[PDB]
Amino acid sequence: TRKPLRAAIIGLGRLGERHARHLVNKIQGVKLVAACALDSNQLEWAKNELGVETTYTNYKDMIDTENIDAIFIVAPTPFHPEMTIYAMNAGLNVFCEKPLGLDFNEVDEMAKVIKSHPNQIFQSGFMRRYDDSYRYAKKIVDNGDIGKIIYMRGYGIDPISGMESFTKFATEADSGGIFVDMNIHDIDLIRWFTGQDPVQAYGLTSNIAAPQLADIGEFETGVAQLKMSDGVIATLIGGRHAAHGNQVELEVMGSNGWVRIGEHPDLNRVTVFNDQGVVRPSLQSFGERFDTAFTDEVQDFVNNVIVGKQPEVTVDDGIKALKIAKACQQSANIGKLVDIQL
Amino acid sequence: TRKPLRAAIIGLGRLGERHARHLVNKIQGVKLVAACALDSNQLEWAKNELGVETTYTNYKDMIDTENIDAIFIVAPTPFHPEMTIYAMNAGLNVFCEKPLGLDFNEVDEMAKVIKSHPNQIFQSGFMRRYDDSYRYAKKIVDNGDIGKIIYMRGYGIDPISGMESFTKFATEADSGGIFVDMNIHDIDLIRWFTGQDPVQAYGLTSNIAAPQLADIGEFETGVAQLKMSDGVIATLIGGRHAAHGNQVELEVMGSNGWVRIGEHPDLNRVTVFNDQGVVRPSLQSFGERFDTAFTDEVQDFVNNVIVGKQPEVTVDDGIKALKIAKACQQSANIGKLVDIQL
Amino acid sequence: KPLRAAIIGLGRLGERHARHLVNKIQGVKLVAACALDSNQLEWAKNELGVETTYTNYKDMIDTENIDAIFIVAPTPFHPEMTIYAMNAGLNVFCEKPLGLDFNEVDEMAKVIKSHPNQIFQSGFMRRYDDSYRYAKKIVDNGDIGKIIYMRGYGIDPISGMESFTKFATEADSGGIFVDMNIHDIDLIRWFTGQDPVQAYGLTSNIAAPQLADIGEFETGVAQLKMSDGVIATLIGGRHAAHGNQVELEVMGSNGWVRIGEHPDLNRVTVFNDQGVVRPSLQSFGERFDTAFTDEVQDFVNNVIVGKQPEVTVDDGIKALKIAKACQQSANIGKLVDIQ
Amino acid sequence: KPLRAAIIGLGRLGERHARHLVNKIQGVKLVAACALDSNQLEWAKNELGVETTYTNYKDMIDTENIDAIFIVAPTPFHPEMTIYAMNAGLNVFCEKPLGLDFNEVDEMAKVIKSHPNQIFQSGFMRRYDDSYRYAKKIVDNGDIGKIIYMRGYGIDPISGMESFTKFATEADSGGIFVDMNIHDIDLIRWFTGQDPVQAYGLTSNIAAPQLADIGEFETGVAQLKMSDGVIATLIGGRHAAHGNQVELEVMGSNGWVRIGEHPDLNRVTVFNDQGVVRPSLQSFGERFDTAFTDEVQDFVNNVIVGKQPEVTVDDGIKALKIAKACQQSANIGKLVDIQ
Ligand SMILES: NC(=O)c1ccc[n+]([C@@H]2O[C@H](COP(=O)([O-])OP(=O)(O)OC[C@H]3O[C@@H](n4cnc5c(N)ncnc54)[C@H](O)[C@@H]3O)[C@@H](O)[C@H]2O)c1
Ligand SMILES: NC(=O)c1ccc[n+]([C@@H]2O[C@H](COP(=O)([O-])OP(=O)(O)OC[C@H]3O[C@@H](n4cnc5c(N)ncnc54)[C@H](O)[C@@H]3O)[C@@H](O)[C@H]2O)c1
Ligand SMILES: NC(=O)c1ccc[n+]([C@@H]2O[C@H](COP(=O)([O-])OP(=O)(O)OC[C@H]3O[C@@H](n4cnc5c(N)ncnc54)[C@H](O)[C@@H]3O)[C@@H](O)[C@H]2O)c1
Ligand SMILES: NC(=O)c1ccc[n+]([C@@H]2O[C@H](COP(=O)([O-])OP(=O)(O)OC[C@H]3O[C@@H](n4cnc5c(N)ncnc54)[C@H](O)[C@@H]3O)[C@@H](O)[C@H]2O)c1
Ligand SMILES: [Cl-]
Repeated sequence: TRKPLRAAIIGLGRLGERHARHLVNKIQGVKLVAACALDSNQLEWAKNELGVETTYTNYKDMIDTENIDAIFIVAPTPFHPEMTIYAMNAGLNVFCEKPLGLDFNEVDEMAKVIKSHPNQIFQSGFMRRYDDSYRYAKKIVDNGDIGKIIYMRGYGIDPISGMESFTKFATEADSGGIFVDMNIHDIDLIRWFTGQDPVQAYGLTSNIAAPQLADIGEFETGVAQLKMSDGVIATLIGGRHAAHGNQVELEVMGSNGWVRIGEHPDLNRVTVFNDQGVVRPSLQSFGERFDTAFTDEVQDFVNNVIVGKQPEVTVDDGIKALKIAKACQQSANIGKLVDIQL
Repeated sequence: TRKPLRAAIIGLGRLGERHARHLVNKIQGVKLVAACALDSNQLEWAKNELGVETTYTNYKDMIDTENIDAIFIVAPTPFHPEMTIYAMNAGLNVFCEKPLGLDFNEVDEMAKVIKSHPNQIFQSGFMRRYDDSYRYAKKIVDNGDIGKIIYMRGYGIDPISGMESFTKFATEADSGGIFVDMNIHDIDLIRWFTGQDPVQAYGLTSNIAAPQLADIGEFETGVAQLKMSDGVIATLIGGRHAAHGNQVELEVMGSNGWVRIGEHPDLNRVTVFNDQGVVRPSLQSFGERFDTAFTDEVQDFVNNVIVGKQPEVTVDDGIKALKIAKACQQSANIGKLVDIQL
Repeated sequence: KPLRAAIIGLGRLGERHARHLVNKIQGVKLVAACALDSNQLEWAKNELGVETTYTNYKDMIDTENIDAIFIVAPTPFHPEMTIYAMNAGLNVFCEKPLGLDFNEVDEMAKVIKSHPNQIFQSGFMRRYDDSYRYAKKIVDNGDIGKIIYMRGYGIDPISGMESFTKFATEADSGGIFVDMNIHDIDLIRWFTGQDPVQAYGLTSNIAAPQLADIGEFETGVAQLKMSDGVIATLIGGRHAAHGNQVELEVMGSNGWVRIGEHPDLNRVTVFNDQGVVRPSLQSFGERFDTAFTDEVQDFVNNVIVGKQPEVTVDDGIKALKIAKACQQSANIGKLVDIQ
Repeated sequence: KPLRAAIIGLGRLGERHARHLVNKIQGVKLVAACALDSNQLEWAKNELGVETTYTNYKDMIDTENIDAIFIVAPTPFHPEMTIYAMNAGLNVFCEKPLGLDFNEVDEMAKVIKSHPNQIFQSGFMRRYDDSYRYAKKIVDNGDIGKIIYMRGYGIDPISGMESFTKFATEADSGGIFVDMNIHDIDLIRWFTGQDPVQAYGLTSNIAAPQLADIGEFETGVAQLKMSDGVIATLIGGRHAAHGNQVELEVMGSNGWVRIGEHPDLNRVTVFNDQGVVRPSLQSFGERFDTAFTDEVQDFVNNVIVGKQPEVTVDDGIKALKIAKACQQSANIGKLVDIQ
């Protein structure tokens, strides 16, 4: 029927490889013709196992050489602004993973380049908005079935088994810290659910569970309490040392009923009875938890390019969530309350 | 204020010791004066730990020597009829544990002796009727909150840790088989909930989990299906080899809703997170599960003796439950459907 | 080179299968569609881009250039459609059950057996379900010891009653055991590696007394004796208030597993005046959607690679004979010995 | 030989303590009762068999032959009722909290210390609860590793709003943190062995704007920095739809425990048009009935043997200070340092 979109991908790591698989196997109206990474094994895997034509170690070279309509940026956070700016100037439609970046000026310039190319689609990586459970809860809230929102609590905690791959991820490039890396999703959800902005942050951090993270300037746990512009209160917890699995939980406490999303991170529909009692095995990664969400958001992006429609989640939503996460980290660093400026 | 009832107990085993503890510590308007057991150490325990005045190895000696208003028979099932008859004839009020007996001839004579002493209270031991949860579900059903009952499922499975204490219990005396020992409780519950009687039984037995039980003529598992007098269908499962704990479960499946009682045998209100996932520790015995019900039923008996009122659960209820149980056992042994007449 | 495929039937499950074929399945193109409904065919042509539509399935097989056919028409037509396609060289995916008439199913199996270069696959999708596979891996590893007892539930929500009544008046459903429990029967055989030797069936119409007029039963409860000493219970029903209950309990000598104990819709827990609430799934389609996609993908891959599926025609016959033995037991009011 | 006992207060909790004293507690006789309500006093004399009833507690103490007294009167009377009883050479069980005014509690604590032959026990019943003790056992054994974070919830159902509104118009509750989270603070102090050094509190009246008219807050949320690096959250509330939520999460370095994640009424699972439902507890009393019994039994035992309870007066004072810091933090819109 219609000519499929020609696409390229930067990054083939923890999330990169999942996006690449979906891009080849699951996404309609797209052909992944080029891949870029600094790891030679990942590039060989992209070529031989996935059937991607051309591989690159230089992303600028790829954009300069390849005939592509859209690009997927799944490289580390510090590279996001420069990679996006380069692709936007080349005339490309951009899907960039969260966060937008780390430096405020680098993000602002990125935002300026995006706004100057309105004919090109820019989409961020807040996948939890596409997840069926979060949507279902949002629909309940929008219906008035829990009254007015009083309080929201967000958990985002990786399991102990993920300490090796996170360390590599954080050693090789700045992640922005626990609040920026873990809590940013929850920050967007709170903004989405309430329609309000945080005006004050109290952040506390911890290395009790993993003291060796101090060596690389990381905190194992980040706990933040937020005050919103409308009176709603919030707690955010990011962590890396859960024993059961990947905990991703959102609690929305209303004036007339509550909802809890992902109270237990159940793997499947199987209840196990053993010498421990009654067990529910848990999901061990964010990727297995949000696999469908990752697929649906990317399909949405491809559809956005074809139709010529910008995503509901704006650049400003990415900036605001980043500034808030930074504020929580600032609060912990300085040991003071931080009034959020947006 | 008023003279307490003077009571005695026969048997201080798995259930006897719990009854004796409640009788000294929890039950009001009663004083445990004497105890009878064949175990010397159990009798010493009654004197030294509980403060019981006198001890006996012969129950007839105790009944003919002690000044008592009431007796508690927690001796093995075969001794129930002869102990009840002797105690009834001595003017005593009798609380006898379930079941009434094993031989239909012995139980008939026992029932006749109880009928001939209408001024003396007799009470069986179907404690589940006193349990808070079963009562709650019975109220739900009676209010019509599940519509009309169509199906019921009763599970009564001991944990693997109880295998040693059961073998002791079943080698020293005839327990009456798995359907009589385990499933009798659910039979009573089904009769209670429906107001109907079973007309047909299909029973099947298993020694897969423990083949050594055949050496004492016992079956590890007994599964029975029942046709009720007004349409209802029921399944009963008695077992002795669960890994998680003591499973005691009742499902009432209606035309406009269901209820499940004790779907999981949760020990307490603690949820555990470990390398297994999300865990709920389980109850390990019938005595821990039904501790309150055991207390409440004995208190009801004591009140019944004082006020001069026969309990709701009649002798007829015990006979029928025993008959239906033995019909399930017969069905399994003869490999045929058994039509029940009550 | 993608497979050229046709579909017969665009109903409750037919529309779902056709969607997957177009949107999710790799190595295939849905070239043609056949149904008796004009609206369903227009939906297939407009919304799914199906090139050609037919009311006559035989005319479709004889006109279209196709490699595979998906049979999602009513059960009675399964044998003759499978037979016609097999004799025309096609690869066949046929939905459960194989059929109702034992002779037609034997004739059906004969046509399958005489075309060994052609793939035939049935629709036991629960074997592809992530949860069932997980439990099957647990049992195989010896994590629950030996199986002693299994319990299978298949109960539809009240909302489906008015839908089912209209269908069961005009057509033969095969009965409550055949319709609601055949999946559970296959699962028991799969998990145990053994066959039922005896069956006790009971039926009920307490929840829907109006079904007695159309020779149907609202509830069927069956107790089964396995060849190795394992005991099973099957329940089929049509009057659950909470939603679609599909449950398997596998009781072992050293551990139990339960599959779909509660038919949880998603990961949202609700707190309201009723207490603490988990919303439930309302149809088999929503529950086993991924399974429906995976089995169909498996079939496509089987045709391409030229490999017959694990589940045989014999598996489909046996599960049907077992289900019918349960219905017979209830109807004659007697124990039925199975072989 | 039983201890002769009296009770002051027969309201929401007093009525419960009185019943346990008569029906369940061993080694104690409830001889006298004092309240400002005729109906309550008459209920004590008729349904419980209490000999003498009073409307003045001073008259009761000065007349009755008693060894112990239970103070379940309103909080403003706690300091003066304890001092009056301690001076009378009496063993005192006093409900939470010790008081609302720091000067009155300071004087109260000084009197308690000067009578060391008399037992003083407070009302932190959660330390007697089976579930909290089981979780405390896990934490102590090192079965969750090192504590990193803890979260305490105490939320009353909407049904309880009416009785609270009329009460808080009449008397000072001490604020949402003092009234709803004091148990949780003690629990955190008990589980960690550490003390908070800093508090950030925020309040809300979104659910009940009418409470701002009487200087009350419907919801309070606090974050606490503990002295050795542990982080904690406290939430008190009065507008839950499902029932009484009382929950404690202990997040560790190698495992977590959650106590009372759902406030389950019993062991019954309900299946209806809304899905799978667990009915919830509606009050703190029904949730902690056994805890109330066991602590009062422990007090009686303490008086018999002559052993002071593990929970000290400094525990009740510290917990109160911490809760007040949370309230103050919200009221002034600033962080509060705690010493
Ligand atoms: N949405 C989510 O829940 C989610 C989850 C995980 C990661 N992410 C984001 O996705 C991005 C990638 O995360 P990850 O975990 O896959 O990282 P990773 O460490 O696993 O992999 C990084 C990849 O980027 C490539 N790369 C690094 N520098 C490059 C360079 N300058 N030029 C070209 N390629 C380069 C590497 O070869 C590697 O394949 C991060 O920005 C992260 O914030 C989002
Ligand atoms: N209500 C229930 O849920 C329930 C549960 C378990 C047992 N029971 C019933 O309780 C009875 C005993 O149960 P148990 O598990 O404690 O058995 P047990 O073997 O543990 O204890 C039996 C006790 O009776 C004493 N005894 C045996 N023969 C005696 C004799 N002839 N004269 C005097 N004393 C004698 C023994 O010394 C022993 O202490 C059984 O009849 C059983 O059916 C009921
Ligand atoms: N795997 C499962 O759990 C499962 C679930 C539901 C149904 N099924 C099976 O799928 C089949 C269809 O089920 P359904 O619920 O979709 O039925 P349905 O009534 O909803 O749909 C039947 C479809 O077949 C078409 N059709 C009927 N007769 C035809 C004919 N002679 N020629 C061509 N087309 C014809 C109709 O137009 C209709 O579109 C049944 O055989 C059933 O056994 C399996
Ligand atoms: N342990 C807990 O979790 C918990 C829970 C609720 C209440 N409490 C505490 O218990 C105390 C009472 O609580 P409540 O809810 O039962 O109060 P309430 O209002 O329901 O009852 C007060 C009772 O005290 C009596 N009373 C009032 N003034 C008196 C006076 N000056 N002299 C003699 N009697 C007097 C009244 O007659 C009434 O019976 C409070 O101080 C409260 O802080 C503790
Ligand atoms: Cl938004």
